[PDB]
Amino acid sequence: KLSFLQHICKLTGLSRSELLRRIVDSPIYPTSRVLGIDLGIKNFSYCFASQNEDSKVIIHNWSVENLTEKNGLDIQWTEDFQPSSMADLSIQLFNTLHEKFNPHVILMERQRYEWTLRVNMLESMLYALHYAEKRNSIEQKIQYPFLLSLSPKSTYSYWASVLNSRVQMVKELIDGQKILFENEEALYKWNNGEFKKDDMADSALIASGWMRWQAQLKHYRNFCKQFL
Amino acid sequence: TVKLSFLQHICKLTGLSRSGRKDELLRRIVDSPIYPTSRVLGIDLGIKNFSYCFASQNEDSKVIIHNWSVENLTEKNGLDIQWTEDFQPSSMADLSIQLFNTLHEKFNPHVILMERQRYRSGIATIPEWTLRVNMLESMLYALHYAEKRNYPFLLSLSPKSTYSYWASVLNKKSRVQMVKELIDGQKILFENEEALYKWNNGSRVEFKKDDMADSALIASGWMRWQAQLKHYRNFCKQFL
Repeated sequence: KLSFLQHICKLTGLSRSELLRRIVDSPIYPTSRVLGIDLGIKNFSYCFASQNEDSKVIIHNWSVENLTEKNGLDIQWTEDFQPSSMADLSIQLFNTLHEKFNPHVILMERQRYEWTLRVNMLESMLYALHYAEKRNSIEQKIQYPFLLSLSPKSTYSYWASVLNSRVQMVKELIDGQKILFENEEALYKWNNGEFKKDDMADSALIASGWMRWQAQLKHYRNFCKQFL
Repeated sequence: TVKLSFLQHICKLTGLSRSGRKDELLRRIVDSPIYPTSRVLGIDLGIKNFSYCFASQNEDSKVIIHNWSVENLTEKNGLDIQWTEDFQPSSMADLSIQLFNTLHEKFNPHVILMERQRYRSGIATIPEWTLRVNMLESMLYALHYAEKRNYPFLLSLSPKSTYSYWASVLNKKSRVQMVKELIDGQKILFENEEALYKWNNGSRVEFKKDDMADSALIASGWMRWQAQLKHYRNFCKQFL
């Protein structure tokens, strides 16, 4: 049924574009050491997590950082949006994320339309740094982390549909035991913590959502194969 | 008597900021960094009209053009860049990387001057153009500074400084006319006939001459600023 295949795409974050090819050919990405990122400069948000056997999300680190001041990432940068200055921030951030998390997968939402231009610059530089390394890893037959660019608010709209606010959905997933914590530190900051609790909810939704798509794909990838 | 207006004039003649106090301008001039004037690669950021001018400053303080061209990175071009139009973050990184390597291997510059090409409503919409050029610039910068840590100077210039400079020095006059004057006045010479040929012959097509003139004014304009600075730095110290 065409309608059925459309429902699968909506559940796996796939394009409702036949659909059998898109579903079956969907890359099987790693589900451990997943770094979900909601880009920002004074409010950089990331959620580092892994998917366990019970297909539950286990958060290792989760925080919102103001890259302009002292922060948990230890990035020392003076607010200056000139290209050369931004490149410095990009390199520091890029190096720090890998050095600190050694991710298998990096998730990032493309964003949409002066604060947008600044974030877009940071985003573009991170992409360039990443792809220069990915190319090198390909030619050397070395496995390198994946940087997946997700459509604007894709994971948000996905969760909003399965659960019918952002903070509310996250709390629900937490009380629903869909999201666990390896360290108390992350859970505490979520319960107390100055930084917007909304920015924190964004990175968790990105990671948990994407991981849900990979879990779902494992339910229909093989199933759909038989219809080819 | 060290008038403020005179210092502002010097700033315009050296491509420096004209804003500040009568003692800020002095320091700006005197403290302006010293950069090489040989193997200067001027780049006008654009995708379908990427323009560049590679030149060096002569002993006679004359600008010598080595390579000069305007390319459409979407079709077959002189930079030998095979790229399919796609403004997706991953596709742009691909273009930025080729453009980055191709410019370093082909010109091996001592200095790279970057400026955004002048917007034209015919090329694309404001949103699309803004995103495309901002992305290109951003990626090229990241690649440059990443490589650097692993060294050619990379400098962003304001179109205002470039144009403002030539307007006061030559004047009304179009960019093409300014360059034509510079050439006819022997202020800009050519190392090889190829470049000179593109300029004289290439007059057809969409704003080819205009785009080439743009990058030529960027490079030659900046090289002259550095020349004037070799004179004005010591001169301005007098008031310190």
